[PDB]
Amino acid sequence: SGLVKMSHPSGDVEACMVQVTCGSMTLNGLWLDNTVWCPRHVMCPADQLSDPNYDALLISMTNHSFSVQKHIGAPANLRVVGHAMQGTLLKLTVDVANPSTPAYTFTTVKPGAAFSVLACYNGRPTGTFTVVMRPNYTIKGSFLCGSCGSVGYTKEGSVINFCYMHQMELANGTHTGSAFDGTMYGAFMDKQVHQVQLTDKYCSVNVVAWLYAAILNGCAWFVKPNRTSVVSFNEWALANQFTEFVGTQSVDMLAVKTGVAIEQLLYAIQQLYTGFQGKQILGSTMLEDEFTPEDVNMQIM
Amino acid sequence: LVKMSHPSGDVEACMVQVTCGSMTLNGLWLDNTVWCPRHVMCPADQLSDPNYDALLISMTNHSFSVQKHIGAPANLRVVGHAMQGTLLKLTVDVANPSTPAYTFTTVKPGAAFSVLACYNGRPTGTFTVVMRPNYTIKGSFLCGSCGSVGYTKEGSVINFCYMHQMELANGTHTGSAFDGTMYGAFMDKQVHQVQLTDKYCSVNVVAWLYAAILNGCAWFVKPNRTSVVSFNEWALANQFTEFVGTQSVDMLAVKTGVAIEQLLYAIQQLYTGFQGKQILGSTMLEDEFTPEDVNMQIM
Ligand SMILES: CC(C)(C)[C@H](NC(=O)C(F)(F)F)C(=O)N1C[C@H]2[C@@H]([C@H]1C(=O)N[C@H](C=N)C[C@@H]1CCNC1=O)C2(C)C
Repeated sequence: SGLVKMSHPSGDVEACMVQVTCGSMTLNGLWLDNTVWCPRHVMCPADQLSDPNYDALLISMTNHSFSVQKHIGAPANLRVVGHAMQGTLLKLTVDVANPSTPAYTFTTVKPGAAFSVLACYNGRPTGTFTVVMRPNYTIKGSFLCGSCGSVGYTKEGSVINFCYMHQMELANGTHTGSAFDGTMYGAFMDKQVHQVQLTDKYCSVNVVAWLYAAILNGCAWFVKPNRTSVVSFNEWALANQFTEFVGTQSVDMLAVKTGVAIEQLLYAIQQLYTGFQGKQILGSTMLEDEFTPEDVNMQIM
Repeated sequence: LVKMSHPSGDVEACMVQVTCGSMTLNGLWLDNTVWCPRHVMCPADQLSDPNYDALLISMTNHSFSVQKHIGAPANLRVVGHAMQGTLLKLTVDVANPSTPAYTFTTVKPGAAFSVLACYNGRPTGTFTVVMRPNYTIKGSFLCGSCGSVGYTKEGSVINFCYMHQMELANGTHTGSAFDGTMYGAFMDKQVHQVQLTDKYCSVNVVAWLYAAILNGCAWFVKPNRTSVVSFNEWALANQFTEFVGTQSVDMLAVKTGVAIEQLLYAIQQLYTGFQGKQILGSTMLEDEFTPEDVNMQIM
């Protein structure tokens, strides 16, 4: 069917991973120029992790409280000379700028958008994969203990956009983290207390993209003349666990290429949601919302 | 359970662009050798059935050009060309300073490897595939992707196992092992070629059922068992591969209590239909996760 889960080559980001340690707590960090980023629950002792006091934990610290090492590529003479708190992240200043710092930005990711994740353990990259920010502001990653501070990113021209630093696993196999302004996706708390997510929805625009990808690979039995307006679809969606459909130029390109209108697919989504009646789309019997329109454009062209 | 692949920095440092006349594609730069698919020598017109022996003869001392775009750029000087099955070994006068420790393996069907997709010698994407029972992969490759490289990483050693060569009649792909021989014996020539029928990788379906049981979804576990011998006889007539168990599958059986043979019987049932229910959110047998996947990701 042509659609694999593709990630950005991780070499750029691999060169920026470090191990942050704070006493005997240790996790992963991002070394960009003279700054190391890592989640702030590294100051916390396991005992006090159930209801900690980060401002208290912070004034407790000085530069000497933190140690940063680099285990990958050229070794790791790193002296912390500054430290600040920023939302749920620590902002350490180190005395050596990273020579491997890529061109980069900090931007928050919206639901339905896809990014690449570099899973790291003790400052060592181990695996990469790709996730879609869910409507309930979680991601379904593969994160084992020691993975906090793993980094999520997308790439533009030469510009890496860092968008996600791992922090937590909720009661399902479900993860959340921070943007690089310190805020947490979905407003979860970096405290080991029971926290429930909101119910998830389908990303409508991605389901439309996948449907276009089927029409592009000669699977179009679900296409009829009938149409549902966008405004009509978004009303129906509020009551059916579906996100507002918001069009883009990527979607529009697929509409022109296949010659099938958005409104035709919004209608089909409404019929396929009640069940495929035992037929198959691209090898599947359920709606798929993990491929963005940009992905279909890249892979199917 | 996510489709997860090896971080690619090491392999990115070995990708280069090989150029021959008016043809260009990717190559791999190890020590003093650049590997790449031999049809770089074939003019676009004459791919229909080429004479690779003649083409290598017609090569001169500057018929090949190799550029490194990633990292510190460089023009590498070719100082010798050899063929080996469906690959060229070009010798260059500079050794890749970023050559990692590597080996040249050949994936058996069912095995998963990481792919680094390149265009014009620049990496653009990485994904993971399982070598299919019919020796194709379901990749995402466009034109210019030839010479893209598949690998696994045992410890700190990179196991190079695939160099990409062609797209078959469906959206399916195949390429060379690094001994120059093409998975599935497809030919590097532009002709219609028949792939054999695919099959489910029995041991991966077994792995996936274990990942279900590990995650609470154990409804399909009845006390009935089918023996490996029995199942294998059944597989020959139900599009399944011969089951060959491993120490990795045994880990899943020990940390679970369910025997390999119970799940072999379950597969004979689930093949007929899920009877309404679902396993890990699915209504079909999943066979793209290996026992090592389930071990690593549900430790
Ligand atoms: C798809 C096409 C009809 C063009 C053809 N297929 C068959 O000829 C078949 F029918 F035999 F398979 C085919 O792939 N090629 C024709 C010619 C080389 C190869 C080729 O251009 N390969 C590129 C990788 N080296 C990548 C391709 C580009 C499209 N997507 C890919 O992955 C050789 C087989 C020697």
